Order: sequence, then structure tokens, then C-alpha cells
Amino acid sequence: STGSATTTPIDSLDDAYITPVQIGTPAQTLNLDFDTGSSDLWVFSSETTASEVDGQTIYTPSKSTTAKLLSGATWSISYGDGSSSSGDVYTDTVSVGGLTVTGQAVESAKKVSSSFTEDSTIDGLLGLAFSTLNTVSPTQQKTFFDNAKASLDSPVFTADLGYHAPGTYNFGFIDTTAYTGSITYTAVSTKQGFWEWTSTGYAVGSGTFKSTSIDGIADTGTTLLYLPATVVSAYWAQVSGAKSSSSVGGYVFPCSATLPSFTFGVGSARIVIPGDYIDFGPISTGSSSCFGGIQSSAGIGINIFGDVALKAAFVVFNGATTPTLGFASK
Repeated sequence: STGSATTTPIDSLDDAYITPVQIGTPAQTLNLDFDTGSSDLWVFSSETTASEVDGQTIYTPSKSTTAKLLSGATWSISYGDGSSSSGDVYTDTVSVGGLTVTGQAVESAKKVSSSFTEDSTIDGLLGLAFSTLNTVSPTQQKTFFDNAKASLDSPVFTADLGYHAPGTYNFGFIDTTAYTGSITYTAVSTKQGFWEWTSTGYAVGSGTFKSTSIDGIADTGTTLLYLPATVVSAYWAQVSGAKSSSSVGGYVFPCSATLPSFTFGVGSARIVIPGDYIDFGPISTGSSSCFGGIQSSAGIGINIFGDVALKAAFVVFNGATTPTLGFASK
């Protein structure tokens, strides 16, 4: 089998991407944030504290003939940005882009933190990291991908995120029309439960490439590109007036700037992030200070190849017995 679904930016900045997902019988369609940095499929629901729901579409398990309470199971998750959610668990039929999994763990939120409430466009998350990070207790549950894997034509999914435009998540096949040149594959460590890999270096604008190993994760659920302070300083030093602002919470730059591109290495290959992808706009409405899309990972404890980087590439998440990551230009 295969599946193919369109993923759409939630706003004009590409702060995140939503993908329609069918849950239950008859189908209830929720727009979920596909997150290769976590491993829980959780949804706003009829059980979510009413004051914490503001415009989201909810899953109502009592209206699904295929929903079953997973008795005794609870979940609770905290993300890197400090947001969180928790609740209980149902199993139900879940379909993405025509690909169906029966008996999928659907984690029903009883509580969500303010950032989730305030984002009316995101009805939940669909985790695509390794199932060892799943938070369901006392019986850990599998991700949608893990459950689908054995039925897929090939044990892969791909992320093709757009810049200010829709893109595609495919399951079970590589669309050879969706990228240019060849795909370069690189080793993955699953030790921390992430799609963790090592970039071979970087360049700033038309500058020379610096060969250096940068360990990090491919994370569709993180907006920006978080890299070591040395790398980030070298980037922003090429933008007149750019500075790190403790009050704002990272690098900012004059909105009048033209940003240089940023290149990252994948083996001997190179992915170029255009300068425009690095512009996240005014820090506050009407400001002439703009927020940068490349930020320091210092104090995160991990480098994160988030949407800023991934949307510059066609990305293969290869879930074969020895997982790997592939990157192509597009």
C-alpha cells in the first residue's frame, strides 16, 4: 500500500504545517501537525477541557463505531518549546492520504497548554519519530508509520514541505518526479529515538564550505534551524545590523536586509536554503526588527534541522531495518 497527503502551512510564515487525517467510522477529519521529532498521535477531542479549546476540530470517539477505549492507558507529553498535553487513549481506524491503519492508538487530550489552545488551525499532532519515544503508559504504543510499515510497498515516508506553499507527505514510495538530481542517503542513530544524523558542514552565502560534523535531528515539528553557536554567529555576521537579543529570544535583523543563503552538507552533497527561507518577519506587528530563521541550539542540548532546513529539500525517512535519511534538492 501507499498513501499521499498534502501538507499546508498554517500561516504566512510557515510556522507549522497541517495535514488532513481521517479518524474513526464514519471518518472524522482533523488537521494534524506531522512531527518527525515526537511519537504520539494526539488530538483535541470531546474530552478536552472546554476552556482549552478555541476553534479546533475535535475527535469524538463516542461517534465512531470503530473506537475502543484502551483501558487504563494514559499519556502526557512535553515538547521542546515548553508546550504540553495529556489525556487518555482510544484505538481507532486512522487513514492518511488513502493509507489506512486499523487499531491505531489515538491519544485523546484532556488537557492542552496555552500554545495549543491559541493555535486554532492545529487539531493535534501525528508523531513520526521512533516508537520508543511514545509516552503512553503502562503499555507503550506504536506510531502510525510503525503500524503501517509492514503493509507499505517500501518502508519509507517522505517529507516535501513547501516555502509559503503546500507540499506533500508520501508513505510507502519515493516520488521520483518530486526532486532534482539524486538522493543522498546518510546514517541515522535511533539511540535517542529521533531521526538523528550528522551533517558534513556548512557554508554562508557564496562563502567557502566548512567541513565539520554537525549532529542533529530531522524534525518537521520544529519551525526553525537550530545549530551550534559558532555556526549561527558566522551566519548572522554576514547580515548588517543583525544581533542576538536576549529580550526577543534570539537573533534578529533589520527587516530591510537581504539575507544570504545557508548551505548544509549531506555526505558529499549540498542543500541550499535560500535567504528568504530564513526571514520570519517582524518580531511584533509593525516592527522593523525581523526574527531570524537560524538560531543557536546552545541550551537546547541538540541541533535541530527544522522546517527552515527541511523545506529546502525532498527528504526520505527510510524505516528499513537499518534506518537512514535521504536528502535531494528540488
